[PDB]
Amino acid sequence: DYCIPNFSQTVNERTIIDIFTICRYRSPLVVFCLSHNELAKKYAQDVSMSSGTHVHIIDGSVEITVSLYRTFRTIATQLLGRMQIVVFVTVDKSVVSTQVMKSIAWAFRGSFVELRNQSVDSSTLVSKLENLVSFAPLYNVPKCGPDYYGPTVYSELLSLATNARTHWYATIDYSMFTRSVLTGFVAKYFNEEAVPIDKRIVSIVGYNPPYVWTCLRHGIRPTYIEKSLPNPGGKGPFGLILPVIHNPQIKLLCLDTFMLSTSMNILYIGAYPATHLLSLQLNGWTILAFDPKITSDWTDAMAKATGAKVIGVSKEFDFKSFSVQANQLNMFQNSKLSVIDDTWVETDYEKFQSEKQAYFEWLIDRTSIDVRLISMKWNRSKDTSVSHLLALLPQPYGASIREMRAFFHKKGASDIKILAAETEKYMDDFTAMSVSDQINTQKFMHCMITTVGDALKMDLDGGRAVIASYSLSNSSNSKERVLKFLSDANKAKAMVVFGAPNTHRLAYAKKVGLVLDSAIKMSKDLITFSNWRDYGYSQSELYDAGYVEITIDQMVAYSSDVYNGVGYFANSTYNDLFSWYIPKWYVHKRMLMQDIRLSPAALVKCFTTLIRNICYVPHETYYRFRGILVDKYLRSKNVDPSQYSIVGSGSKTFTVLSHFEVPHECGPLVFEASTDVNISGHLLSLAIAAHFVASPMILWAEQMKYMAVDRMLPPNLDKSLFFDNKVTPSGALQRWHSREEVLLAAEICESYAAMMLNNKHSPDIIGTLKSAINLVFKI
Amino acid sequence: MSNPDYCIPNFSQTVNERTIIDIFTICRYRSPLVVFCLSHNELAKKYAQDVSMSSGTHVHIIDGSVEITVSLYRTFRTIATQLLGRMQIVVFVTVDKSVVSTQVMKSIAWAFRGSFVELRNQSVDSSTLVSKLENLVSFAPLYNVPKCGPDYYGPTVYSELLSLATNARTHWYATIDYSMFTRSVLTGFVAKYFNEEAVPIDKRIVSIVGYNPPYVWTCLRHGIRPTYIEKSLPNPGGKGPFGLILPVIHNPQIKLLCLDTFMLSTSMNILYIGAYPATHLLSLQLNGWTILAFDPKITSDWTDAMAKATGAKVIGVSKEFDFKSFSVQANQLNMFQNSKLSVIDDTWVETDYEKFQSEKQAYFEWLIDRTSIDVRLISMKWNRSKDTSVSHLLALLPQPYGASIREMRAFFHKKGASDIKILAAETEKYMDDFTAMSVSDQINTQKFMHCMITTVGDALKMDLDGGRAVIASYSLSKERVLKFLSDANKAKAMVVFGAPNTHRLAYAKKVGLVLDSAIKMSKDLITFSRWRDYGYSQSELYDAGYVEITIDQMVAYSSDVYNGVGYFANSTYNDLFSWYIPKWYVHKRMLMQDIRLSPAALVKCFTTLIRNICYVPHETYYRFRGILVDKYLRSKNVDPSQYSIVGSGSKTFTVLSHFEVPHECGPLVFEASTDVNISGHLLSLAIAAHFVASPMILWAEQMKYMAVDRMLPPNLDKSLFFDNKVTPSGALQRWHSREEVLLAAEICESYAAMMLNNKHSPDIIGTLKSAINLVFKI
Repeated sequence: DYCIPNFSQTVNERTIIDIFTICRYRSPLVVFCLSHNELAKKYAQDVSMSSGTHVHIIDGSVEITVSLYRTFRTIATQLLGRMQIVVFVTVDKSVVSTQVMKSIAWAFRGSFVELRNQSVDSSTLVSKLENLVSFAPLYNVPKCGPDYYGPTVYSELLSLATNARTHWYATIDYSMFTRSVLTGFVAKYFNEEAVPIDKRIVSIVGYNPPYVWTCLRHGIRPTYIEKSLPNPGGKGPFGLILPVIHNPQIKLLCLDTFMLSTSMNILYIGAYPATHLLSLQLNGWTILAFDPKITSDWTDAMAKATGAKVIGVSKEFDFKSFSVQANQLNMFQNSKLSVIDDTWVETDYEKFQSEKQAYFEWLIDRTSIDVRLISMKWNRSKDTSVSHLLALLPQPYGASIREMRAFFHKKGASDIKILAAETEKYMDDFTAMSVSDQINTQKFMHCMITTVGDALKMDLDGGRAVIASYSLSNSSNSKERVLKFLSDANKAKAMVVFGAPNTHRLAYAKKVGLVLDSAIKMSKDLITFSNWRDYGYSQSELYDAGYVEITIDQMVAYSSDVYNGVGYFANSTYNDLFSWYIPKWYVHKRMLMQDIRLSPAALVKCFTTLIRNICYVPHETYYRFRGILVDKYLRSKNVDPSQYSIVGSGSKTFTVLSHFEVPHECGPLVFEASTDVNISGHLLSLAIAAHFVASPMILWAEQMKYMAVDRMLPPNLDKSLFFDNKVTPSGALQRWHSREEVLLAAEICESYAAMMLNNKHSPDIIGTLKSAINLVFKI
Repeated sequence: MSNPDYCIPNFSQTVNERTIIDIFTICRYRSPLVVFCLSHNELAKKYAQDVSMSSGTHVHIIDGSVEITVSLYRTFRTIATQLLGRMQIVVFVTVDKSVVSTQVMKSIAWAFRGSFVELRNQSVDSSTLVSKLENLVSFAPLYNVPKCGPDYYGPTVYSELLSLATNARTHWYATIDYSMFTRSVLTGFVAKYFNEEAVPIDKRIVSIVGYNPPYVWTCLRHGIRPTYIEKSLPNPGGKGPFGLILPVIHNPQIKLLCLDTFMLSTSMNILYIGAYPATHLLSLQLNGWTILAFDPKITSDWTDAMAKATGAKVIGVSKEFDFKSFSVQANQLNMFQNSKLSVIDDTWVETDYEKFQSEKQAYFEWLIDRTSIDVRLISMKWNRSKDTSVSHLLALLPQPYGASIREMRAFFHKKGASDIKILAAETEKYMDDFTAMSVSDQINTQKFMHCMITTVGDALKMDLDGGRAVIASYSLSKERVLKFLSDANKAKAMVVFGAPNTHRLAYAKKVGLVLDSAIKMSKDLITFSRWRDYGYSQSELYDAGYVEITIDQMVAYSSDVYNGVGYFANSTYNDLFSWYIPKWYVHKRMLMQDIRLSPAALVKCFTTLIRNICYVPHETYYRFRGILVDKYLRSKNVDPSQYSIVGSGSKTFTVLSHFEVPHECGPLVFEASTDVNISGHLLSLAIAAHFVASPMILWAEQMKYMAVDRMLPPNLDKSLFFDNKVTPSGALQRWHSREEVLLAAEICESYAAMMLNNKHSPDIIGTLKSAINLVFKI
């Protein structure tokens, strides 16, 4: 057509595919804190000159709030540029705290490195700096999380031996990150609501093994809810006696996180060193730990890292004293207790186990202590009767070890004979299985923290925390039934976190040709994932049921100061097809004040900037287009053109010359003479972003409703978290927009999307967002 | 680890034919840079923050906190990797002109395909300075100053982008505008060549092979004179000896530029009567011309100003011309004895108009037959209501940029008709025809004016002695062209050659970018939409003694004499063409690689884009290079125990014992206990040559020169060498051995296959490889 701006020739369905593809790269940021400005300048220069990385240094020559505003307003526009961004922070922790800088980093989907306590020649500091240059545009610190345990090994990218290649499972890794963030969000909910620690229990709807680890990394305990529990096939009252069949410390973590979910109080026999426990948060736990190798230092180090109360005893455990007053067990009078016995001996092992067995058969029946679970290593060459045996299981990461695990329980079999030949044949079979099938037997231990019941009918009193997705959204539950349950959950002030495929995003991705019918099919909202049937849900359906979408980014930034999960490296198209939702009562209670963790900053400009770059849209021209879209809408509503003057700038869409009104189902929009109207630009931008990734739009709209007037900043928040919004002399968050300015934006949203994407937008996506906005502003 | 789909780096899932299409598309955006010089650093920081925060533009400030050479090195090594990022980049320069001069900074800017703004020494409140600064924010990611050129005159009007009246849109004709930019650059290159060769001003004449109207303007903008060469002349169909009496049928200055640029082609000496104001002439370079200007409106300031701006020697006389005094010692025509002279007459009259014209025309009939002055051509306005006979007149022509005027133009000449009567009813019927036509066909009347500076003949037969300058493409049989080019290089002539690049075009067709409906090709014979021509390759031209140079390089090399137009968008169509200059000039003047002659604006940006897409870490990239050399040495049956692969940025491998690799430019010889670091820039230039014209041949010749340290040329600002290592002696440090270069050429095909997931072009690599082997011929 030979004109600019040009959407007609630059945006087609293949451009849209490429935008989807670019969305896998939307987390380019590293935030790197250190105390040595000349060191920062050197590695800034080295990485930008060698790899093109965009580098910023917040060094304190500008006031911290203005530096953050300038730096991250710029970065917000560049997140779809497919170039790494590194912000070095060299001001002292007194100028901007670790927790604040971490919150900002994760709100922008970045990696976070805090090394400001290091001296200039720290070998760790120099190493992490040199890693910037070596790996750019990648970096080996995860985004939005301290740790990572998937198959990607960055050192393998440097080795000729390994062909300078490594593993990359974006979808699987982002799904683990998501489980982690959802757990971290519940932990942040518990902490904000001041829930007592023994009540920090979350119900996982549908069995989902990684949550045991993520929960215990956050100091909460999981329980699984299953409709029907299959019988494992083995012996005993629950069929767990011989049922039918990359953390380096995962063998210890598998058992210990499970065992830690059964009781706030633990007898740990053979505990030294228990290094894997140092990564967990165990505030509210008490650990009585027996080992001769234990020292006073190991005790204090263990309580300092985990927050648990640790009683460290430098003795062998006394298996011959059948007293509740022996082995210091006194502390657990009138309490719950579980017992992790890790002990073993290389000689007379069969005898040692017999005496332990007799002891545990006694211990599980105490009346002054409510003993929940006891685990013991089992390796027996003879036939042996056992009482109170609930389970006899293989070790899921035991590999080819010949050892089983026995679990004692009040509700076990009263008596059973364990034939050594059957166990030996069982271990023959188990050790002969692939590593995966071995690992997937952890489902046998998790049976013991699974409840049977219909999640739709569960008791939601007392602020109960629940995490639910497929087991609620699958075809077997009607949408009508799920939405009533959710509406009732929000009514009860429960915390059911709900996730589901987003109907209109998925239909869009198929429409432009990204997703093939071979991979995923849908009929209306009924979805068939290839390699099960699911119901998609939309934002307006859920808002009517009292639920507000929140992004994974927002959840982890919100949870940043309690978060202890994993991060991620790549974004994933498949995960982006899903949306997550939290109850409106919690949003109104705690999220109407938009600090950076709760803001759409990392989505509100990067798609617009990408499209302006592609389509040759100058900065001012963009605002002229917005004026022109408002002009066309006002004419379509038969407003006399003499009543308004289109300006089309960034601060003035139009000026009102004489009073007029536009009819609208959320109360007539009213424009008074001699006023300037500045419609809400961020609504238009979020409606574009909502075509490609999960959207913070509904949460943003609720904050926009709240922000018709100045609002005092919350007292207990660091005010630097509000850097991205204007604050008044009086110290209040300054008003944003009138309801007229928001709803007018909602009214032209469809025309704006048609403009920006060359009429290849999704009318259905815009429509569901418009409905939700209209309900937000309902009169 | 078997499925590469779940491994990084990853080329198998990330690079398909559609990825290749998108790289072609991104090349249209490969000129993001603005260089803005101003003397006020807080002002620069304000607009840096504003453009960065609002549009994401990447901003640098060179403020003199760091030494200028290191600052240029840090800023432009960074920028070089980012040129395909599709985000605007702005370098603010606030040091003084004595730290980095205007001409140097302009050279660097244009080498990186940037716009250049010089506004240092303007006051902090200058309205022009503020306006241009505000334009950065308003227009980002676009900018309204052209790239690689001060001026622009095409359909794009940036102010229309801010107008609700104009729907906030404007015209965008990338190919047409980039073709005009290219004509302008080629002219500028020839003007730079004349200056470096110290050609006498009056010999600064270029032959344009094939009629090409815009070159008259571009040549006069650069103080050089055009002549066209055509195989055949269609008969003008008019009266007079040559048929030029009545032939058959966005510069605001264009009406006056049209005649005056032509007239300035005929003679280094001009008598201009009725000259005031002559504003349009201030845009020309006229050094070596002489202008005797007669007008009562002329003052002392006007003469001083015209000489300042054009460089011409200007003698302005505040009288009316004495048209009645038929003496060469009258109107100061004294100064023109034994000289060539043309006359431009703009004097009109409202009363006694025909009477005034017969007064002049009887003076020009006397002047045109002189003998102590060589009078070449005289132009005057023609508007006669009754019949006049006239002597010594070659052409009576209409004004091509005459919209609907009644007046015409008459040109006197020695070889014009001796006597001819001009009847009023003929010319009245003629002008009614002229007024009737569209303006598009009206302006094309230029062809009759341009006949007077056209010679007929076979361009391949032309006399090439004397360093003769020629611009030649389409109007220039493949074997015959290459022989003539070969002979032109042997003769040390300056024939500048351009042609479609066979293998780039074939690649663009094969991945699906350009359709068989727009451009067809059979081997190297191309059918455009209809006309046909041959594609040429870089090895074919090197064999004929010619070296590819890019348009970017030509304009940066010529920056200190350039006075042409810039551009805004790059163009896929134009990028299908390559331009070439004779090897003798390359060896004489281009073997020392300052930034203007460097591949810096293409050697990194494609590699970086691919590494971002394909998840290739910086150090992993050098490991891949080591692996590629490992695979190559084994396929040559070199025993692995003779070398040890390192694969870092500075050591590809270590030689354990002496070995040799057979090579047509070799053997390649490797001595025990030495480190080998192959040329990385050869590999990345080979990728870049898939998509745009290539500096690879010029680079290779410079690389051959750089096997040892080389002292910098003394007449050049040393800051132009910022991008390469310079010794404390003041020498350009050596780069690579011939082994390290040729090893890279040897693995180049496997490198392209790796980076592009086997969707590269073996023929592009092959023609580059063959040309490099010829550069390094033993």
